[PDB]
Amino acid sequence: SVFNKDERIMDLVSKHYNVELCAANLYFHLATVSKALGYDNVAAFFVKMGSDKQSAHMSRLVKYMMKVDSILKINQISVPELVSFETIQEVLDAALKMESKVRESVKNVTEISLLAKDFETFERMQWFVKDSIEDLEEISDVWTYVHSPNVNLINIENIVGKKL
Amino acid sequence: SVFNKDERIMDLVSKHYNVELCAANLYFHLATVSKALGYDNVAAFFVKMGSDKQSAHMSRLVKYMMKVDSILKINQISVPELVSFETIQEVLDAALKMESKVRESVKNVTEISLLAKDFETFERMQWFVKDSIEDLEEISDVWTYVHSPNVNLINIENIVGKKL
Amino acid sequence: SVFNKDERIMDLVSKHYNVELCAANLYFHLATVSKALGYDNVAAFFVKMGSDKQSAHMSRLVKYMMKVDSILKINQISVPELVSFETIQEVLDAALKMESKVRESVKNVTEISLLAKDFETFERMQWFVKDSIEDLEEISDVWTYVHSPNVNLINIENIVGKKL
Amino acid sequence: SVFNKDERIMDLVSKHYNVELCAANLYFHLATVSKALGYDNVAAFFVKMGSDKQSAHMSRLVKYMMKVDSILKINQISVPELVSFETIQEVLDAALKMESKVRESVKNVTEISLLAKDFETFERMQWFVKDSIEDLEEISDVWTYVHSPNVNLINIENIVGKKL
Amino acid sequence: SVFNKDERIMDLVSKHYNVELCAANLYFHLATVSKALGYDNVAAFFVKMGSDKQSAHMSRLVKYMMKVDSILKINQISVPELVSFETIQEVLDAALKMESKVRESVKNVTEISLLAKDFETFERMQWFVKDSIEDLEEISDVWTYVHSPNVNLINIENIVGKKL
Amino acid sequence: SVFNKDERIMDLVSKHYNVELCAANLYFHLATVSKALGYDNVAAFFVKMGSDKQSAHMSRLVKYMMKVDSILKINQISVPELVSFETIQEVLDAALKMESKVRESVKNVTEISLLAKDFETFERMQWFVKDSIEDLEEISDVWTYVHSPNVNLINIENIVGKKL
Amino acid sequence: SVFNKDERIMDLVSKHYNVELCAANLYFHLATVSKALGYDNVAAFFVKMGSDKQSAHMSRLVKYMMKVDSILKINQISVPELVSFETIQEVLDAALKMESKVRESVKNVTEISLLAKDFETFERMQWFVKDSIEDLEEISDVWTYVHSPNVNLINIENIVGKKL
Ligand SMILES: [Fe+3]
Ligand SMILES: [Fe+3]
Ligand SMILES: [Fe+3]
Ligand SMILES: [Fe+3]
Ligand SMILES: [Fe+3]
Ligand SMILES: [Fe+3]
Ligand SMILES: [Fe+3]
Ligand SMILES: [Fe+3]
Ligand SMILES: [Fe+3]
Ligand SMILES: [Fe+3]
Ligand SMILES: [Fe+3]
Ligand SMILES: [Fe+3]
Ligand SMILES: [Fe+3]
Ligand SMILES: [Fe+3]
Ligand SMILES: [Fe+3]
Ligand SMILES: [Fe+3]
Ligand SMILES: [Fe+3]
Ligand SMILES: [Fe+3]
Ligand SMILES: [Fe+3]
Ligand SMILES: [Fe+3]
Ligand SMILES: [Fe+3]
Ligand SMILES: [Fe+3]
Ligand SMILES: [Fe+3]
Ligand SMILES: [Fe+3]
Ligand SMILES: [Fe+3]
Ligand SMILES: [Fe+3]
Ligand SMILES: [Fe+3]
Ligand SMILES: [Fe+3]
Ligand SMILES: [Fe+3]
Ligand SMILES: [Fe+3]
Ligand SMILES: [Fe+3]
Ligand SMILES: [Fe+3]
Ligand SMILES: [Fe+3]
Ligand SMILES: [Fe+3]
Ligand SMILES: [Fe+3]
Ligand SMILES: [Fe+3]
Repeated sequence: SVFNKDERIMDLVSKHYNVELCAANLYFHLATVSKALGYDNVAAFFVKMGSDKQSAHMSRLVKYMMKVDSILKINQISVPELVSFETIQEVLDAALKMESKVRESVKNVTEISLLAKDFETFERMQWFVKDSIEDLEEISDVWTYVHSPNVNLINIENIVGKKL
Repeated sequence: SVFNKDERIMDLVSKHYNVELCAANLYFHLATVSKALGYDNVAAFFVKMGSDKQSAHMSRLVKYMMKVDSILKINQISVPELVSFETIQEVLDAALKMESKVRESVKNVTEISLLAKDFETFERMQWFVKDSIEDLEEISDVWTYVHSPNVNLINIENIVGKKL
Repeated sequence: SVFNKDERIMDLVSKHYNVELCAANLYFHLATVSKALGYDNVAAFFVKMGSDKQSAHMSRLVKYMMKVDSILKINQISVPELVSFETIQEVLDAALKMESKVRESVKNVTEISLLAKDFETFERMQWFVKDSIEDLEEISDVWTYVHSPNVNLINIENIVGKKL
Repeated sequence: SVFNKDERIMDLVSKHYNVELCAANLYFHLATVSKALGYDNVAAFFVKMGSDKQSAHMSRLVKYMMKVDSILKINQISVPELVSFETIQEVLDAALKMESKVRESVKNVTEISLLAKDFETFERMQWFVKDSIEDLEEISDVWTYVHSPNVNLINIENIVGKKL
Repeated sequence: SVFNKDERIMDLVSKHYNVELCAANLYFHLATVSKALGYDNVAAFFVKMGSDKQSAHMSRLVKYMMKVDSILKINQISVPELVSFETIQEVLDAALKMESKVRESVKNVTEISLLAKDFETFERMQWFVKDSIEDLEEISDVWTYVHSPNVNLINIENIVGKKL
Repeated sequence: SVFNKDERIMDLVSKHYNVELCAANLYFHLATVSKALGYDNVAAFFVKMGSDKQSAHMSRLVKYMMKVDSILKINQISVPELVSFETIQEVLDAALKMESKVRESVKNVTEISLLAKDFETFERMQWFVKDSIEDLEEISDVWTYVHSPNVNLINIENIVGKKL
Repeated sequence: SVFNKDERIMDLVSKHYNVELCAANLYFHLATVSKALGYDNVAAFFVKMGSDKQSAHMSRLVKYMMKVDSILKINQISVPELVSFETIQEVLDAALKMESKVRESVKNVTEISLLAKDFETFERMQWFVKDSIEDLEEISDVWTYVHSPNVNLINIENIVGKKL
């Protein structure tokens, strides 16, 4: 291809796609867990988060790879490691860990692409640098609500409903 | 200048500008503290209060000084004395003390300008006499919410969100 | 906090807020000086510049700090050192020196955040890199008008009026 | 309360509320007297005056007291002393005496709040200073109509109808 | 008058006006008490209730009396007996007692007017028979909220705010 | 009259009407002088200032006197002392002196009425306290343009045209 | 000036301005007298007449003088000779005499300008020839109303209200 992208950097872009999809996959799982625990609005929140990963993150990554004629590889990175959840607090713990890993993945691809003088990839990653902050803040806020002392299921449902 | 304003009264107007800016500066600080404590809506409330001090209070004061060809002096009065905050209750304590000082500043400039027969300054201060009541009520209401017995973070966030 | 920002970098962001506020404070002061020297449109220009620092620069900085749960500290950096002004030329000299320092501050935070691999702060500073050019150009253009040979007060007022 | 109002001044504000209510009570009474004497439009005029006391005067007073956390006390001041009326002239005599007392009450609260340096109450009373003129003029004008020489019931009804 | 209403029934209509005004007077008092206790929305609720008594109840009664050329007499019945309130529960106790007395007054005038074959007054009272149920339900609902076990000030304020 | 105004204060109101009319009369004179000196836009500026005195200042004064049943007396105060003008600078000197006198007259009525406890007149003068600043600023601005070093007729005409 | 108007004719134009202003001054005085005598609508009629002299008559005269570079001089002709009025009939007597004099002054300027072959001034006076008839008719009609046998204050007020 005339774009002659380095396969190391493109593999990192592909890996970050798998990390965003791993998050999406986890969030759709956590939506069903949250609902079964009685948290309809927390469940809808996770559906929104997973849908956003598809429509805003994964879509930008696959579109960028096509712009530079590079190949997206899906693999086992995309499948989240599932533990058992007994409380809505444990659900949010897992979501916070996942989104924090998305953010670290963004930072890694951003740093390495700049190191490698791949300014096209560095430029495409800037949207993700900014938006990873937003996504981590959203999950962090809901983690705060469910971990706050002396809150009840209705309190959690009510305030999370205001993020939909 | 043909307006021949007395420098004593104009210095008091300038000082009150610094007091409104001190409040703005404190509120933007308290916004970041509130957010770090987990209170996104209380943080937004403080951003609103500080922005209002800029757009409604400081703007009217500097416009008035220009109408009468007098000089605005910014100085150390504008920099708030920062203590450490560990709870959202301590944050609101500091906000209540600050706005109460704004209100006392308004009263001082109002009283002294009338004493000095500066009816132009007395007239300009009437907006501030009225609005200082509103601003103190707003901060007082949020102080009441966070100090009420047996409330939780979600309760506070929910009711403060209704003031945005 | 889950964002785990480098306090030394976030302190630089907080210091840059104080530099933008120091510019705003100087411009509101220079508005009243300009007006008292007979320059109503130059005064309105400085009101616009200070108001823009509030609504576009300081707002973005405090919003960013809240996104990453970091603390904004206002201090004496925000208070401009005021010299006396006898001419509108000296007024614009002071404004040009101030905005040049704003631009150097932006560059410093941008450079240090990049070197520290704080890509989130580097990304947020890009808006300031671009806008600092604009603000410096605006003040430099007025500096050029008031320092050109053989211009009169009406000349200056008329052309500055076109910038409003 | 953080507003720390002077109870003796706020009691005067509460008494002025009772005076406005005493006027409203008298006007609703005088509406029924006017109607029974054959004066449908004069009766409608008194309904308008009493309704205005409720919606514009009493509403502003209780809103102000709530702004400063002060207590409204209704007492026997609010109950007008009723004499018998045989003519529409006597009806308007009573209304003129009443509204004149409303205006004296406004003046008293305004004067005492200023002397006490309660600028917040002085500011709130300014609307009443202006509007008491209007209300007294309206009643005095109808007084003039019904007391003019050689006028008949139809004359009075027709011209008062134009005030509705 | 050609309407020849019996003075006994008209005195009862006049007395019921005083009872609705007594309720209005109490509710405006209770608005200031509620606000001073920290309940801004409960205070607004009482302002709404008192304003409704003026605009919907008292207005219909004075209009009816004028239709039948009868005289409205305001007296001491209109002045509520004020006790001291220390809690928002005691405030709602007093409101519930007052509205319950309004409803009993409606029933008395309705029953006696029918007994007396005053079908005009019986017909006019039908609006009040229906609406007294609504007003007692509204106050009863807020009484229920403030007396419910384990509620806090924010809970009360939040749910009462939904009735405004 | 039921208004029972102090004729000494009302005579001051009437005198201030004559001072505003004196200013209007001077400005219509100076419009014709400015025009004859070659300054079409300065002439239009004076027509605007004189018309403003009529429609905004004199109108409010005569309307206030009628509200309180008091008598407006026009006398020699209203006739400006005319001197010869050879330059547009002399024209603006006269206008600046005149509007300074208007502002001083406003302050005199305001201060004396307040001292006399004529709160109705003090209230009516507040609009004049505020607007006298605006009118003096307007005339002062044109004075500044015509007195600035090294300006020509076209410069003056162009910038004054922007005020129309 | 290139227009080279004759000073005696332009002095007569300026004198006619003073006559229209004398009428305006008288009418604003008579408005306050009319109001104090109990005639709200007659007072509003005089405000209308005086305002029309300002906006329609005086404005055209000063605009014409500026067109031909001539100078407007206000002098004691503009100050009406006031006598005491005890009745609304005496008020209208004075107004009718004043407007008759305006009409005679129009005729005088029109006549001498034609004699002098000042066709520019003759042309400008044609608007005044026509409109003086209208203004005299208006005042004459109100004179007729207040001087008609057996009319009362309400009669006068009602029909004059139709002219507003
Ligand atoms: Fe549900
Ligand atoms: Fe996202
Ligand atoms: Fe998102
Ligand atoms: Fe948060
Ligand atoms: Fe809840
Ligand atoms: Fe709760
Ligand atoms: Fe949030
Ligand atoms: Fe405010
Ligand atoms: Fe506010
Ligand atoms: Fe409150
Ligand atoms: Fe809640
Ligand atoms: Fe900018
Ligand atoms: Fe800019
Ligand atoms: Fe030159
Ligand atoms: Fe120019
Ligand atoms: Fe009113
Ligand atoms: Fe009114
Ligand atoms: Fe007759
Ligand atoms: Fe009639
Ligand atoms: Fe509230
Ligand atoms: Fe109701
Ligand atoms: Fe209702
Ligand atoms: Fe219920
Ligand atoms: Fe609980
Ligand atoms: Fe609870
Ligand atoms: Fe709640
Ligand atoms: Fe010209
Ligand atoms: Fe003006
Ligand atoms: Fe103006
Ligand atoms: Fe100026
Ligand atoms: Fe020019
Ligand atoms: Fe130009
Ligand atoms: Fe006319
Ligand atoms: Fe006319
Ligand atoms: Fe009539
Ligand atoms: Fe008649």
